[PDB]
Amino acid sequence: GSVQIVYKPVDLSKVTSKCGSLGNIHHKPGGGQVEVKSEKLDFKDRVQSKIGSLDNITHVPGGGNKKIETHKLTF
Amino acid sequence: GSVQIVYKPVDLSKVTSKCGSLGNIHHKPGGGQVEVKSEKLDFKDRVQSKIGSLDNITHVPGGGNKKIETHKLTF
Amino acid sequence: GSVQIVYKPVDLSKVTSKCGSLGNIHHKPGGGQVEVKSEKLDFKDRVQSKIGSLDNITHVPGGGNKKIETHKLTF
Amino acid sequence: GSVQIVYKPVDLSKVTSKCGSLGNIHHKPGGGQVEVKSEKLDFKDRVQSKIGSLDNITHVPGGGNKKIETHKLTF
Amino acid sequence: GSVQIVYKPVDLSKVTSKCGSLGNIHHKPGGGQVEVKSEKLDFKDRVQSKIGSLDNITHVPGGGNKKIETHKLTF
Amino acid sequence: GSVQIVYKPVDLSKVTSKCGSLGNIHHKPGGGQVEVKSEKLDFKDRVQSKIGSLDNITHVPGGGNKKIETHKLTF
Amino acid sequence: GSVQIVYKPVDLSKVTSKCGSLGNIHHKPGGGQVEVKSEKLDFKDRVQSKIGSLDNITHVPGGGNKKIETHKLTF
Amino acid sequence: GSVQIVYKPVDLSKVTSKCGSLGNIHHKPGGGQVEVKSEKLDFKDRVQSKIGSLDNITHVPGGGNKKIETHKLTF
Amino acid sequence: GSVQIVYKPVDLSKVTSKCGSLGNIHHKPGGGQVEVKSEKLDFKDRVQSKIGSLDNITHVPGGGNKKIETHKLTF
Amino acid sequence: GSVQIVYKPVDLSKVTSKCGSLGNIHHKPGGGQVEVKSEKLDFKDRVQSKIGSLDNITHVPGGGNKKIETHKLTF
Amino acid sequence: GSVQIVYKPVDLSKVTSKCGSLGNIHHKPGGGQVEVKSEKLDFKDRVQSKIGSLDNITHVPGGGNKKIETHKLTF
Amino acid sequence: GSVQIVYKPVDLSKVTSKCGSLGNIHHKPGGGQVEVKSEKLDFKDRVQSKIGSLDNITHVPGGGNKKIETHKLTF
Repeated sequence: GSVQIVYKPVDLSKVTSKCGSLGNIHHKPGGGQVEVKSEKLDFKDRVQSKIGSLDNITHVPGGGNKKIETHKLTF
Repeated sequence: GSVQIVYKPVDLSKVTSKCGSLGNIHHKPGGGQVEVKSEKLDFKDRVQSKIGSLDNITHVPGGGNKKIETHKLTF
Repeated sequence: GSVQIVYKPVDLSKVTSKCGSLGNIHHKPGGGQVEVKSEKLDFKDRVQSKIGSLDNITHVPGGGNKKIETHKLTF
Repeated sequence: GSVQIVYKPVDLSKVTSKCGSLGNIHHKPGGGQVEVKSEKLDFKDRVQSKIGSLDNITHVPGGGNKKIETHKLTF
Repeated sequence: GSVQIVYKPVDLSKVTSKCGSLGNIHHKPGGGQVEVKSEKLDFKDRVQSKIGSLDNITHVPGGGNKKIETHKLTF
Repeated sequence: GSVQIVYKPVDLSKVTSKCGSLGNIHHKPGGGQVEVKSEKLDFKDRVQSKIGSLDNITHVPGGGNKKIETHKLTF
Repeated sequence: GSVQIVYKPVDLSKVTSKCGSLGNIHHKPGGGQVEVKSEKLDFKDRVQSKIGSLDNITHVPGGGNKKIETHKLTF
Repeated sequence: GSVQIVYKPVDLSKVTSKCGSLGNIHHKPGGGQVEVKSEKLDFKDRVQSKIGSLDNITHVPGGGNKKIETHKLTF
Repeated sequence: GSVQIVYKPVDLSKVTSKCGSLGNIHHKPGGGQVEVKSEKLDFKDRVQSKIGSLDNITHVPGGGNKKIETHKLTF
Repeated sequence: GSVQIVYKPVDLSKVTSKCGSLGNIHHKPGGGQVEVKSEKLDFKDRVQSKIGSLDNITHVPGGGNKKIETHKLTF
Repeated sequence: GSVQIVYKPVDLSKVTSKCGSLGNIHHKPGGGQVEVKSEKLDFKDRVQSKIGSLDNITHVPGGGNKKIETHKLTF
Repeated sequence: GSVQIVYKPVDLSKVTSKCGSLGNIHHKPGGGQVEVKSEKLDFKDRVQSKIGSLDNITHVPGGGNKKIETHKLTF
């Protein structure tokens, strides 16, 4: 028989932020030492890997708002 | 027989933040030391891995609001 | 029989941010030492890998808002 | 009248060490964080000072034997 | 009247060391962070000072034996 | 009256070392971060000062034996 | 609803002085001595300050009458 | 509704002085001595300051007869 | 909505002074000594300062009558 | 009859002082006030006079030894 | 009859001082005030006079030793 | 009869001073005020006079030693 599919997501949305001031932010890691030694590693699909990282991150987005959507239809 | 599917999510929404001031934030890890040694690792699908990480993070978004949605239809 | 598919996402959305001032941000790593030694690595598909990283990152986007969408229809 | 002083230490002495191997010694300081805050330093005689030092020492003498002697005569 | 002094120390002494091997010695400082804050420094006699040092030392003498002697006569 | 001084130290003394091999010695400082802040310095007599040093030393003498003597006679 | 404010202060007043003579006034300060010692001054807001002053004042107004008035209305 | 503000201060006032003579006024400071010692001064906002003054002053107004009035209305 | 504001200060005021004579005023400072000593003078906003002044002043205004008024309306 | 007078005083004397060091002296008079009121000052023979003085004296002689003698003969 | 006078005073005398150092001496008068009032002065023989002085003296003689003598014979 | 007078004073005397160093002497009068008021000043013989002085004196003689003598004979 006849198959009728209607997919219509409707969105009216606002992700909003107001900040009078961002500042006077201090992040103070002292340099550093790292060592990695390896024989066999076997990564086969979508593998995300961090080994021996010594990461310092400072992230001050004035907004930093995120909107994420996934729309999927399968037949 | 005939199949009729209607998918219509309707969204009217606001994610909001108001701040007079963000500031005077201090973060103080001592530098650092890391060692990793490996023989055999076997990651086969979507594996997310951190080994021996020494990560310092400072994250001060003025907003930082998140809106996340998933819409999925399957036949 | 006849198959009719209608896919029509409708979106009116705003990711917005107002900041009066971004400033006086200090991030203070002093260099460093890194060593990596390897024999066999076997990365086969979509593998993302970081080994022995010593990353200092400073990121101050005036906005930094993100809107991400994925739309998929499969038959 | 007569004063006679005779002084005579006689020393036969041996300070000895034997070691088969001085090795596989690891000194791996994990970093550190130090802060000092002051009004005045006002150092007027024979002051020895360290302020905010973060000093690492590794000392592996193959012998490291010490012999110390003092002879003093006063009249 | 007569004063006679005889001062005659006699020394036979040996400071000795035997080592089969000095090695495989690692000194690997993980960095570090130091801060010092002051108004005045006012150093007026024989002051020895270190301010804010971050000093690494590796000292592996094959012998490193020490002999110290002092002889003093005062009249 | 007569003053007679006779001063005769006699020394046969040996500071001696054997090492079969010096080697495979690693000195690997992971950097570092130092800050010093002041208004005035006022150093007036015999002052020894180090400010903000970041000093790495490696010292591997094949002998490194020391013998020190002082002889003083005062009238 | 309707709001009516009527503010009507009425002032009929006299500040009066009669003097047969203002005079034969002697101010003869006998000199003086003042000493002040300090490390730092750190003035951050609205200070009215006098430090170590030795100030002589003679003030002889013939009338010197003072009238001070304030009228304030807020809505 | 209708807002009506009427502000009508009425002032008839006299500050009056009668003096038969202003005079024969002597101000004769016997000198003086002042000393001030400091290291740093850090004035950041609206400071009115006098340091180490030896200020003499004579003020003989014939009237000297001040009237001060504000009138403020705010909406 | 409908507003009215009416402001009508009516002032008939007089500062009056009668003096038979202004005179025979002597200001005779016997000198003086001032010393002021400092390292740094950081003045950052609206600062009024006097340092080490030896200031003599004389005033003999014939009237010196003062009338000060301020009229302020804000909406 | 015949008169014989012999006047022969003999003086052998020493006025001595030994000082290692003279110093660190402050004389800081706090000002002062004097008034003296008189009619007639008839001074007729050998008068030494001070009237209404305000005198300050500082006297630090390295020796300051005084020897005074008087020898008088009358017939 | 015959008059014989012998007047023969004999002096061998020493006024002595030894000083290692004179110094660091301070005199700081705080001004002062003096008034003197008289009708008549009538000084008739050998008068020494001071009237109304305000005198400051600093006197630091490296010796300042004094030897004073009078030798008088009258007939 | 015959008059024989012999006046023969014999003097061998020394005023001595030894100083290793003269220095660092400070004299700083803060002014002062003097007034003197008189009608008639009749001074008739050997008068020494000071009226209304305001004198500052600094005297640092390297020796400043004084030897004073008076020798008088009358018949």
